[PDB]
Amino acid sequence: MIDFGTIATAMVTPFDINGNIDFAKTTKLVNYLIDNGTTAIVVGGTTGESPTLTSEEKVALYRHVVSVVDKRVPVIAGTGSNNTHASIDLTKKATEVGVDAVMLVAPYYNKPSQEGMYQHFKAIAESTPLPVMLYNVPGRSIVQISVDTVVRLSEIENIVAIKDAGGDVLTMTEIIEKTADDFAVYSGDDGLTLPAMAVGAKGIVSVASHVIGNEMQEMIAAFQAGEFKKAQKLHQLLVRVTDSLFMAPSPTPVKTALQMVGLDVGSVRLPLLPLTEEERVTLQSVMQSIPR
Amino acid sequence: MIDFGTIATAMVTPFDINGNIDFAKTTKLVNYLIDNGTTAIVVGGTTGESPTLTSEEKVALYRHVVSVVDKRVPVIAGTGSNNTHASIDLTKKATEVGVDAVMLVAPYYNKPSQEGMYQHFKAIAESTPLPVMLYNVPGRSIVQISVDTVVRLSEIENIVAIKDAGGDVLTMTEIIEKTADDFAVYSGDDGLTLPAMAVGAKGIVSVASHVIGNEMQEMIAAFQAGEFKKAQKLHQLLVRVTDSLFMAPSPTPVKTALQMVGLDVGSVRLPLLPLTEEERVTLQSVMQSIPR
Amino acid sequence: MIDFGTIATAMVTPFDINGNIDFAKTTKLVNYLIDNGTTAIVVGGTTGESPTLTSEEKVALYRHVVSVVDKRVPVIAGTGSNNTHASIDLTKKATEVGVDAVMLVAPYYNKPSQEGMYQHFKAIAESTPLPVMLYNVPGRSIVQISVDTVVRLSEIENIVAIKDAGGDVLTMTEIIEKTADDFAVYSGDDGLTLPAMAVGAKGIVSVASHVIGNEMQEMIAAFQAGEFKKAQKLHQLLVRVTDSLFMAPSPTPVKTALQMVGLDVGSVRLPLLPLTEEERVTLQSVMQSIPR
Amino acid sequence: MIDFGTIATAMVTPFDINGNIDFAKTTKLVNYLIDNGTTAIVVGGTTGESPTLTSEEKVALYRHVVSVVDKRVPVIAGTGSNNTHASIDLTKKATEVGVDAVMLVAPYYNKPSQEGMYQHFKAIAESTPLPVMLYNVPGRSIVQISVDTVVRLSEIENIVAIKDAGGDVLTMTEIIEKTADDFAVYSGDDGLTLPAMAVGAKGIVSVASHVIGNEMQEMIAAFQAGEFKKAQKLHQLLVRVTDSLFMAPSPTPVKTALQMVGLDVGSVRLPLLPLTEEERVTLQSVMQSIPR
Ligand code: NA
Ligand code: NA
Ligand code: NA
Ligand code: NA
Repeated sequence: MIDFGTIATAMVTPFDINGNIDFAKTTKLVNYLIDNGTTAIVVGGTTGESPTLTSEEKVALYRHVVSVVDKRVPVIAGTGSNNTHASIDLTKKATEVGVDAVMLVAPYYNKPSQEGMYQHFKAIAESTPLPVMLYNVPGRSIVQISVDTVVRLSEIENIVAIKDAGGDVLTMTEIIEKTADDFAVYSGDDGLTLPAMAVGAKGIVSVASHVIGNEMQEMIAAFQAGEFKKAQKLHQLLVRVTDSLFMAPSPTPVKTALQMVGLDVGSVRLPLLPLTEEERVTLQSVMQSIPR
Repeated sequence: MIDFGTIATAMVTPFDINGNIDFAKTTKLVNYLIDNGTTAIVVGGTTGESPTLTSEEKVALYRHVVSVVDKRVPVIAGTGSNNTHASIDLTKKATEVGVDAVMLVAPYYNKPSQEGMYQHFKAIAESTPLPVMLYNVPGRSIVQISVDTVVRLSEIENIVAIKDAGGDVLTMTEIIEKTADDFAVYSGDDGLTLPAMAVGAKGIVSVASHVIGNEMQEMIAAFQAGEFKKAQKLHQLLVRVTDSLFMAPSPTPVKTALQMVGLDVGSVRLPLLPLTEEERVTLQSVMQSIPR
Repeated sequence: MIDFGTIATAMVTPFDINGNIDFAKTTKLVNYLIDNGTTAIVVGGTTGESPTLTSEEKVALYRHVVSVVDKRVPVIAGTGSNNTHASIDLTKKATEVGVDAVMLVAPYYNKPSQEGMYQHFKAIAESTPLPVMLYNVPGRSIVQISVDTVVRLSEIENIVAIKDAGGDVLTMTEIIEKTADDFAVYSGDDGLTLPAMAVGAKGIVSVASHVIGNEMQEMIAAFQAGEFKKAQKLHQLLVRVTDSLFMAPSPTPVKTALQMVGLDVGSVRLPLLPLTEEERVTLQSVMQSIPR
Repeated sequence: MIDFGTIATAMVTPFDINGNIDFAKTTKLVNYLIDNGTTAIVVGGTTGESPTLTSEEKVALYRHVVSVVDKRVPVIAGTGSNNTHASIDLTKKATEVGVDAVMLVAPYYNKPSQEGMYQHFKAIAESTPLPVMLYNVPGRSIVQISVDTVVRLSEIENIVAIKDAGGDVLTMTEIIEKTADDFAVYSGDDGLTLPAMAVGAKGIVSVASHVIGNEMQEMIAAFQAGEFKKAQKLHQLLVRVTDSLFMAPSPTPVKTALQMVGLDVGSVRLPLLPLTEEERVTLQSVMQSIPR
């Protein structure tokens, strides 16, 4: 059974001055994340700006990350969209370039039923030997993958995990209870890392780990040890930092926070925009508040 | 400038048994629409399953419809997605196959800010000489194009209309008030046609016009002639039929309805699914209730 | 069948400098309403601060408004609360002081089921021979009285109307269709007056009629005569004025607006507060924008 | 500093066959709760059907529970309503019958602003020497007590705690952090007990402790010890039992569940209704699945 560990990081896609994928900065960010508590890398997720990458950018980004990671941590490619056939296609291409797993988002915009989503995820899972991580995100796709739906899908052999960004640790709980023990439930919301884990989540698919990966690993280890007060103080920092990373449409704030800590990964592609001066000042304060 | 009339139809995209575009059936549907109360055709919109069409299928569909329509009513291509650069490229290709305008949805899934959407729509609008219709649809894209953003964009000369599927005639009211008279505000919810026109909407971008376009046309004319009891009875029919067309994810029910009235336009692409038998029966009862 | 006409006003309750009911200002306000387009007066509704009136004060206010009105318009007492047996006692007491109807709100806070509300409204309506108006207001009670529950209740002989503050003219449409012709449907949202009447609503239970009741009447008459452009201009005034009356918890803004136009009805009881200076300045500007 | 312990229970109010307060059953319920993990009793809260009790009934219920409890655990009287003046009055009466604290709900139905709530809670807190627990319940009152409002109120000497039934452990986190260490933050949702305590909540104000208080106590002792396997297992039980308790308007399900475990506390007052035979069967099956 593939193990993504306790912190999968949904990596940003570094862009150069022309907005193209900056491959050399990508290498640098990949090694930095692996050195700072990242235990698996989700490439070309929401946070990697999957909406504005082309299919061929995605494939090349996947290829390059696989090569740089060199099997040090699992590489999960965000291949699902709201088009089942295009999702199968991009999943085949990801597999061909050696990724370890695919992450498949709930179809956004076209609002499929539970049965539609069942068939969509079933057909994408069936097209690859790779492990599949479902990605529940009603705050962007509107629909939710219902508990019953996730459970039906978990019975498929290569559907092994869910990244639940639904904000609800009680639906998480119910998924944990109703699926086999080898079905890994991850939080998809940084601030819920600690409470999700309290109820049995395996960990977090993270954005905040770009800047506080080590603190998050410390938090998690403290909690598992029963060191509640130490875990709570770090949870407080996690929640505060997470809030500042979503003051504006993600991933611009985290791309900006990274620039502020010495790791320039470029800007973002339209329709996302650079932070304003005032947004930047607000963010820099929060960044400057992190214990060094 | 351009006049879309009172009923723009968001045409379905007819598919054959294998999901391929059925261009001969598209011909029959276009002519059917134009002779049943449609005054402008929106090709490749949400209802046309734009999410599951490739960019190449979109242009081919735009070209076919332009050619069949033969200038009898305006052809509006659904070229916008949540990717600004891609939207520019598709918009250019639609302009070169001779569409009369483009429609641009609020970017879904990536949750841009008001300023981000301002820049997205301006960039697309400045890439074409064609008239542009904005498409506000928070029930699919989550974000709303705020009134102030709409008004800002309406000051751009080739941004000429909005399809407001926000379900709120008070925001449509405020848009009407705050924009110049040459900016046309359309309802994007069939059931709200009558109350939207009551507050000064130009008309409806319709789904139900695929099966009750003539009743809709009579409704609008009754209203405008001060025949309120007649307008109200047609409105009740319009509301009832629209409800039944949204009992499963659109446009499966309208494609099924079309088949029930002799115009078989095939089925839908994953992640959408055909109606179940139980669903088919409930829909057939509603169709049989339409006064013939 | 009792008739409330086109504009029932949810009258504010004038308070003196100590927060007590001001009987002289109540008289003055009633006479003012009747001369300024109000066809029926809802006394002790939400806008009358029913939550902070004692039971004895409500009945005293009913009694006073009845004597002042002297059968010139129907008097509807807001007797319903979230406690069915208290609502029965208060309804009987209102019946004894000679009101013409009672209005019964969907129970707030305790979240009853559809069947609980059915029984709640049934038992109160049986406690009196007077006409009963239901009041649907999900943005205060959370629950909504479903269409089917409204229909079931409309078959009760003395349940004759509904004030529908659900903000949705399509559910109003559906209530209109499914209930008998002698069941009157009112918008409970001023800005929706015109679009609700477009779909067959009887009129508005209004707040804005305290300051623009004459314009409201002209709008309704313009509309009914098919003078659409005139209706629309006044509709725009209605919406703009209504919005300013809801920028702070109601009814403080409408009480302040009344003071501004020379009819001082005092302030509000805790937990409501007077407008801040900045709020006042902003409301004063909208009030100065009403054409005189 | 008053200490409500980890499980405050919002006690149901036992009624006799006539709907009147059953004082003998209240005694039995109180002694049962105290012997089954309850560390503080909230009397006449939501679950105690505060909306259907008269002011006289509440005071008699408060006085009786005070006598029975006999200082064994703190007695918290649910004296706040949406009327500040009435709340001051009832708070004074509860203080006189010897309760240890009062719980003040966010005003429902009238939708006060943050400053309005601030003045409301401040004026009630000033009127009593007793400790005050705030109660945030936006799922019943619609408005939320903002984090900044709670922080301001926590600075008042006798405002010492909040029952946060907001469903969001991230706002709880922020309240914990921004308030002093002697301000206790309780969850008001049973299913969130563990995740809320993981982030720093002192405990739960519970409904399910009526029928699984011993299991919740065990779950909490396991969690505080750091035995997450036993805690997660009792957490699953708690989530499932809680869900079965809110399948119809509360407290009818927990009153029925009580009867099922042999402590009949009668039925509920309109607008609430007994469970159907069907609901009773479904509930009974969940009650049967609790390891005995
Ligand atoms: Na499991
Ligand atoms: Na305009
Ligand atoms: Na009717
Ligand atoms: Na604190």
